[PDB]
Amino acid sequence: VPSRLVKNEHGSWQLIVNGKPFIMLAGELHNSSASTTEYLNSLWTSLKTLNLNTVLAPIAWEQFEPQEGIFDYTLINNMIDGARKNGFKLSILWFGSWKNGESSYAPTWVKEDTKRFFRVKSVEGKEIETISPFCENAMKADAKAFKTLVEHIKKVDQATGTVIALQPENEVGIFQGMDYSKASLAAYEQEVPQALIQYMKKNRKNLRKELLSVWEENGARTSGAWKTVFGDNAWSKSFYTTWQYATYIDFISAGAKEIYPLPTFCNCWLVQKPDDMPGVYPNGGPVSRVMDIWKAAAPHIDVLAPDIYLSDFKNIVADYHRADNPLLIPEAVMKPANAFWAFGEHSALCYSPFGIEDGADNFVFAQSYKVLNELIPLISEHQGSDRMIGVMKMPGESERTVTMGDYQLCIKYDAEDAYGLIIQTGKNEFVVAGINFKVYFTSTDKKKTGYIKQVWEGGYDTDGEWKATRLLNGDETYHNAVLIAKGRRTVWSPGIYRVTTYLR
Amino acid sequence: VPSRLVKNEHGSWQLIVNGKPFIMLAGELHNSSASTTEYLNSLWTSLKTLNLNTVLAPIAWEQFEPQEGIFDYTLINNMIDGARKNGFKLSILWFGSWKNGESSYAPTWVKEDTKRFFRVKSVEGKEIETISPFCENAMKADAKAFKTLVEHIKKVDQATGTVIALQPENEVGIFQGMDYSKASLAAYEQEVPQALIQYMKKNRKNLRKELLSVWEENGARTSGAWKTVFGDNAWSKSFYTTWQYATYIDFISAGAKEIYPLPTFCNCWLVQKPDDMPGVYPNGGPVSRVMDIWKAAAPHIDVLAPDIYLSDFKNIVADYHRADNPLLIPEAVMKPANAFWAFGEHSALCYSPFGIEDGADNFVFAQSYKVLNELIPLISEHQGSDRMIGVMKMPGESERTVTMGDYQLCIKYDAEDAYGLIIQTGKNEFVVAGINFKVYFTSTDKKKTGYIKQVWEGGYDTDGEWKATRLLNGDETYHNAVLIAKGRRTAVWSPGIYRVTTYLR
Amino acid sequence: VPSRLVKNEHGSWQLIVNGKPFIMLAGELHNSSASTTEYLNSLWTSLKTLNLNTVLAPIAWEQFEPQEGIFDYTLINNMIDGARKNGFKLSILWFGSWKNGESSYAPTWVKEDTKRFFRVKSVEGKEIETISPFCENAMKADAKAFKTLVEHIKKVDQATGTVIALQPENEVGIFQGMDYSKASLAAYEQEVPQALIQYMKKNRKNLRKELLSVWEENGARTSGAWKTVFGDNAWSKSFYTTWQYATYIDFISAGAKEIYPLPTFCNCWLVQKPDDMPGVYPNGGPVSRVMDIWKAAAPHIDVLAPDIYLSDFKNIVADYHRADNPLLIPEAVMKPANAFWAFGEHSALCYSPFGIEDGADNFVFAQSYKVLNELIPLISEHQGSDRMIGVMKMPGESERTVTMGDYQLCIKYDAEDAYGLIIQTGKNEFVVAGINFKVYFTSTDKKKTGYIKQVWEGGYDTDGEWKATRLLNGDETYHNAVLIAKGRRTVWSPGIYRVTTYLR
Amino acid sequence: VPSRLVKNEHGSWQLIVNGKPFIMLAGELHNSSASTTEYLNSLWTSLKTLNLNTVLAPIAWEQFEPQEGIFDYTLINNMIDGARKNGFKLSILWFGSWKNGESSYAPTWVKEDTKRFFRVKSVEGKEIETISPFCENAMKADAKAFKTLVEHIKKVDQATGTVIALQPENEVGIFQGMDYSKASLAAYEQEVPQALIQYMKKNRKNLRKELLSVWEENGARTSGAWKTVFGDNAWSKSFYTTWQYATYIDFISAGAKEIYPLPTFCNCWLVQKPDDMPGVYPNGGPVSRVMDIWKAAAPHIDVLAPDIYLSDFKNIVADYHRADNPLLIPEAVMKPANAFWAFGEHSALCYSPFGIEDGADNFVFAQSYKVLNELIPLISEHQGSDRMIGVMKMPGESERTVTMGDYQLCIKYDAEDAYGLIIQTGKNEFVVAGINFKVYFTSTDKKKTGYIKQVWEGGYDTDGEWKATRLLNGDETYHNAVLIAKGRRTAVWSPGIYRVTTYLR
Ligand SMILES: CO[C@@H]1O[C@H](CO)[C@H](O)[C@H](O)[C@H]1O
Ligand SMILES: CO[C@@H]1O[C@H](CO)[C@H](O)[C@H](O)[C@H]1O
Repeated sequence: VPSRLVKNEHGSWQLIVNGKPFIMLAGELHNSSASTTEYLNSLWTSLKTLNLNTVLAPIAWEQFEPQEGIFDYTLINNMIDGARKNGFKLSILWFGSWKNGESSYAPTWVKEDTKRFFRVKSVEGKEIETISPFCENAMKADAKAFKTLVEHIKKVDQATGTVIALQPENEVGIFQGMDYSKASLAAYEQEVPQALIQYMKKNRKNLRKELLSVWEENGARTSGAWKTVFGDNAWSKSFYTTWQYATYIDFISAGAKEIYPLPTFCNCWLVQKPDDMPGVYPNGGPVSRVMDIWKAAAPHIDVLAPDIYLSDFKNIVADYHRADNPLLIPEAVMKPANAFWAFGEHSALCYSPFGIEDGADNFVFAQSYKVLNELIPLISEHQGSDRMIGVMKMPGESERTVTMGDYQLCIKYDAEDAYGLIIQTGKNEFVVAGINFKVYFTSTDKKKTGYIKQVWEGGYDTDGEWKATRLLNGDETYHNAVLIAKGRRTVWSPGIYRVTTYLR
Repeated sequence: VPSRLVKNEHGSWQLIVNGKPFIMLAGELHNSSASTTEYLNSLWTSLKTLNLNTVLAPIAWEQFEPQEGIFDYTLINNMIDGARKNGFKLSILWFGSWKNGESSYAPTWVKEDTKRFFRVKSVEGKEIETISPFCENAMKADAKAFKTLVEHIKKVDQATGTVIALQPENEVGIFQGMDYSKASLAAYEQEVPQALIQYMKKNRKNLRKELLSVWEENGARTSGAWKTVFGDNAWSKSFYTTWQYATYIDFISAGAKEIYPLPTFCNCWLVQKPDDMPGVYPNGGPVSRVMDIWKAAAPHIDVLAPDIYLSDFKNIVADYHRADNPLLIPEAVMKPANAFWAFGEHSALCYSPFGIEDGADNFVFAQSYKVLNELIPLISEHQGSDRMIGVMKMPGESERTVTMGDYQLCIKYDAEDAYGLIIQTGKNEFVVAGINFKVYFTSTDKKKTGYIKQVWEGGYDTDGEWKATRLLNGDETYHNAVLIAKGRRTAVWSPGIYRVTTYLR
Repeated sequence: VPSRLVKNEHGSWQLIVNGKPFIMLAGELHNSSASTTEYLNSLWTSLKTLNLNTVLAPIAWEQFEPQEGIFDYTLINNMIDGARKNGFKLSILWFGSWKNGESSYAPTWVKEDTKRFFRVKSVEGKEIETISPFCENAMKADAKAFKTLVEHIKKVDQATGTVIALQPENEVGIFQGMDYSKASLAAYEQEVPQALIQYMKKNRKNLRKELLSVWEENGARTSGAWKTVFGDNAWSKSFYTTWQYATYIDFISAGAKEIYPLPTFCNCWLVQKPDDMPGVYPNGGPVSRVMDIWKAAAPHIDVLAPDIYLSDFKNIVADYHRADNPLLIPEAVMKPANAFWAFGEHSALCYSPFGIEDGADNFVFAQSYKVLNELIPLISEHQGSDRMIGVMKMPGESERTVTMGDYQLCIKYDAEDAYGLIIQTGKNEFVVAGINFKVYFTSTDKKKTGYIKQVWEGGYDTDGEWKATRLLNGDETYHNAVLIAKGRRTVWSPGIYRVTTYLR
Repeated sequence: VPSRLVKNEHGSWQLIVNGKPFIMLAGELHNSSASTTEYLNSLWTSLKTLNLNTVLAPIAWEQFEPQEGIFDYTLINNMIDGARKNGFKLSILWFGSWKNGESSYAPTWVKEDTKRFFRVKSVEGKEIETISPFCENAMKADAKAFKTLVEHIKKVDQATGTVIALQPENEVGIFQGMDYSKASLAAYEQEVPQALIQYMKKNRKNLRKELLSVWEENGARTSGAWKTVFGDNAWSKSFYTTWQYATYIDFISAGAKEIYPLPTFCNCWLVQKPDDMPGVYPNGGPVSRVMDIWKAAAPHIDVLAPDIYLSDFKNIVADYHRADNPLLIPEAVMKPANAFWAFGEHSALCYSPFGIEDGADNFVFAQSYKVLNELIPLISEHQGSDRMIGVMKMPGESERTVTMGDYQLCIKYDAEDAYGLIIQTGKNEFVVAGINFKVYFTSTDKKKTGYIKQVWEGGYDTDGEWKATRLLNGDETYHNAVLIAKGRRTAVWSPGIYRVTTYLR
């Protein structure tokens, strides 16, 4: 296959594409934006101005399988064609059974057969516009459509590998404590799957404290029905709902993996506020609180990916990034600092603003992606090392201090909007990328004096070669007292600086 | 003739032009804008940017017959020529005896002979710059010129049918309780015409209350003079005055109908405020109050057409639209909402901003006519049906609910400027056009659940074929919970067209 | 001669240029703008945008005769060349002995010899930078150079007639009660010239009150010395000073008139405020108060021309326009209303904003001159008749009524900037030009009703033929209740309207 | 050599370049702007828009000698090439041992050997990022590199003379009362050099009060150690530190002078506030207070050059301009007034805004340089004479009166931004350049009346010939009552040039 996840020396998962480490400098289209060839083709030139390397775009089951057994390849065909013509990779979004909790993208022949494909019921007994995750018939229909899609992708793309990742469904779950369908209620009375029990026992010291505390509160039992093992409460309800989602979607993914395995991720509508109970957000989705349940249930799903529109970016990304879960953000705000923090601090696979086609005039973002592209080789090389960090000022922070081998780095912010990344490339050498901050280098060991030796501003050409534009000294470095990450000038955007240091 | 009104199966009057249903997406020029070939010709390109299909433009008697029996075809010729070259149909306004009550467009030779063509007199006795509607000499001279104009149009236009309608005179009436000319004072004493009596008897249940009440108050008599049948008051004065105008102009139209019958309408300066008495507005004009009088008196006038510049649009158009009177608005404000309301709610024949050449920079208006043009086939097919409605928010309204077959539609407004139309094209299919509203779809039968099935955005190509630009879903329909008529986007927004399918479960 | 003043049938003086009535739609250059060929030549395209037919431009003695007996024809020749090439007539301003009272344009060799060309002396005995009008040497040297200039103009322009008028000196006079030079003091003691006395006797009825009153206060004597005849005061001082200036300058003009007679005018710095005594303004210059002295002393000067920069435009022009003195305004503000008033109300020969080259972006002014040009034939034909008026609103006015044959015209203003002119061209026909006013037509005879019959908007083409652009009616004339002079549209400027009227 | 300092008849030092007097209408690049060929080459077109005749740009030892004995001529070669292609002369800044006090441009191989190239030590005893001026190894290595640079310049530029001046180091000195290195402390105990005693003896009447008063307070001794001759205090510490810097840098210049002598200047960071003690500003630098020490110690340095960023411009330039020290300003604000004052009042060799490449859209400054270029021959001819003054208004001044032979010039300002220069070219002739002032000419001798005779506005063509654009008179001169220096117009305004003839009567 031409896209794969491989763990490196530092234990970081890396995307390897056409043989090389690859980071998704991405954007996701608006939902409806891949729904005709003409609309989508109107967007490519805009997207190129933002220096994307990857576009996240949906295929909708309703359009792909408009009658059961009849498949329409027009949209996937034209999407791959356009991506190729414009220099983009694709992550394909599969709007099948569920998109933002609901089943609005299910085919007309699925919506109209509520007997074959039964709906979630509310606590009031109302059927809603959401297929039950307890509907086996819907699992199989969706699984067959998705497998057919991926078979086709293999058939037209196995060599070029334009398509580098798959997202089955979109923000799954219910806005309810549980499904009140008959199958849902019976499933709630069933034995906890041993797969979950075994996973927990094994990974206890590492479990989410949301799972652990409920399990332990009820005696950390290794058998029994859901209400025995996890109590009769909102949490046991969320846990068997999430199991069911993860199990249904795993089946969908397995069918594809069997024929053409690509990096596969499921995305979540975040727990918006800390007190929110399951059902305020989609109950069933891969939010961090149930990461363990998803991992135990869905081994054919590679990454649980947060959709981040909230300002608390640093805490959110640390919450979702685990040793078994690389940071992959398929939906975010169009804020360059977020990208630098994800890639630099957490070795992210993907950063993707939602509704990217709308932000074509965002020069600073475009230039930021340009700088990140220059740095992909160096970022890739240091993924997972303690020699790479992000830089992003949040309100009310004034400075950050870190150790890097022989040196202490004191990062001070010159504006609210200050961001970048720092890589130690050598005992006495650093690459600093970004804008509106300064870095002071001193000696860890206080029996020595550490100082900047020399600073060059530059960038990497299309060959990947470093080309210095200036040797920054004098006013530009306060006589080598400090690195000033002023940025590249046209308006200001992130710059790249090579700093050599010395001890004496 | 290449233009005619035909009633369809729902009872609605349609304009058939060159053998196809036609709706006037119109504009009327300022009054003096067709007075030379050069000035008119300077406007065509401006008008084209507005996506007009029809231009309303005057021929003035003073220019058409500058000396008695001498006719100048220069202006009508070049008007037709320009419309053809720029893709417009024409409705011709005839500024003859009267324009805005007065006779400023009568030929020099008519103005100068106050013996042959006597004037209205005021209550203090002064002759005003208005030819009396009791002056038979004026009626015949006007009729002969109008007839001469229409013969010419036939002669140069019978095969092409650039000209699709005629408006004899413009906003007729006097700013007086009555004319005080000796001939007027005599007329008022005369017997009420049996045509009026018989009309009232036969059409009683549909009569205006302003006429029925006065008739009824004076004993609903079936003979007698004006003052006997209608009392001695301002209303009987308005009635015999209105009868007079309708009679005079009917003759002018009939001469034209005899040789080249075109759809013909007369237009009114509205009763401007609800208490206004005849004379505050032109007394004699076809305001809704005297609609039955005009109908009884002028069978050669097809349509009485309101000139709407007031903000109370919905009430006004509902007042003028009757079984026997299609909605045709030759003068209006340049407001896209108004057009959508007239065409969608009332199946109108015409919507026409006055002074249209001034609005060439109104992109939202332009794109509104663009969308309406795409919809003419569909509008025309649903005229008079309960399966077509307008949408237009007015201040202080928040939402409208209607039933369409198996579905309830709740229309909710997302801004003050919200307008469009809705057409049910199938048991489970709707076309919704417009901007700044939302439509919630539910089952009429409470035992079932109705939902949106699928939503497409698009438009009709030049071949008249539907082309979807998107399948709107997810964010764009709140996951099929609602239709969002956000509009077509250039940001600036103008009306969009959405095809919505629904289902029951 | 290609230019001459000729009294028409109504007693109005007209300029006949190349055998046709001509009206100067003029502007005057800044003082230093014709001092080189290059600087003047840079202006002509600007001037053309303003639709001038005439430029007022100086020739400076200092440059024309830089050494005595040596004449430099460069500036005059290039000026005429440029005018011809750009479609302009010229009125030549002679900056000789005096310009704004002073002698700053006298040649170096005149300035440097205060023995030969003695200066004015102040009451304190200081010699000022003004040559004395009692210095005959200066008079003869000025006259000789001026004659040399006009002779040259004849030799290069007699057939073409680019030059249509001359202005000897500029705003002459002293900022003193009298000149205190020896010659001035002796001149004051002398007998009143018999030419003055006889002028006053013959024209007594029509004399300026300012001259009559002083004469009559002292016995209306027909002989005696200046202080005998006019008493010992500021006025007698002003009179003999004014007599001196007009005599000196009459000699200069006479020399030119002898070989090549052109319409000749002297311009004044106005009495700025009503109380102002002679010498607050240049004492000697042709202000209206001393118009009779100038007329008596200077028959070779055709017109006395006010320079009008003050806002009391209408009273000022009325004060200068007399039966023996056509209105000619060589210096003014760039206000189109003033032009329309001068030409329409007072049959003026010339309207000329000062510093015209500054005004090249004045669209409204330029279009005003376009309209006046279209109107020149019609204006010409009605000069001095009671069938032509101007229209100009001043603050605090709002309507003018006038009678014209059978009709009363009520002119009502729709804005503060309201101006134009009205010509009755027939018993029942009028041409109205202008902007921001309305005209109501009624019958003078109350037994009749007068009304507008028909209105056309239009203009005159380059052949002088009327071309209508619209028949205005309906909204555009309130159904013939009124003529609306709305203007030509692009921003609005004066329009031209033909109105027929009728009586019933 | 194609660039030389030479004293004229009025005792003024002039720069003679390619046989002709030359004034630097200059600008200095940002520090890092000459660090690659690509970055510098991106600037030339911009620099041309400002009408510079000279660029000040650095060469950095760290790049010129990247390893000891290995020399990289890329940057100097490219700089000379670009200067030639764009019509500029160069003054080369040597960022060697010190730049703004510190050793940040010293080679990596100098930085890393603190044994061979020992550092300044603080009073606390810390070694700082500054090479001690008491380090002979450092002096020798800097000297060797500097000579290599200049030998190369000779080798590629001896005929053309693009390079017209040299600045060794940049704003040298320590932010300390003294260096606490062992060498420094022991040099403080040494005998005052006789070269300094002798200078102070010979030049006593012309000494800086700052040096003289301290010498005299300790008994004006002609022998002893620093603390003997100058006391034990901050000043004797400043004196010997300054001696050391000037001595070190003189050695550096001498090596260049011996193979290819060019006008050489050292620049100083100014005493920023009058109370400031040595060390607040760089202690060692050629500030005016220690001008005598620098002259005595460094005969191979031609000029001491102030870097002027402060608003008190007139006082500062007067402070630095002495008979033995022409005014040369390598670093200044981009203010045209400062240029006119420097060149006009003080016959300056050079005016140079710092960060010049940032200033490319400064039209008025570009036009001022255009006018100064036009005037260079006339400025050159009157350098040092009392027939040439500058004009510059400072806040809270309103007029300046000067005597010029037979006339008195009253200069009155019409705006806050009023500047230029005045030359008497003849007994009765002046050239006035500038903007926003007026000049009144009267007679010195009150028994005569002096007046303007004629005024011409104009300029000098590419051949150096005067061409009048106007004879100014009437309103333009208030009838020759005054010269109005209105400026050249474009309305945006910049300096004009006016020729005024006067006369006495
Ligand atoms: C309507 O979109 C959804 O909004 C939610 C908050 O209400 C979350 O942000 C989800 O990620 C997003 O897909
Ligand atoms: C002056 O125009 C007229 O104005 C009236 C109100 O005054 C009505 O609006 C008429 O319809 C309109 O034609």
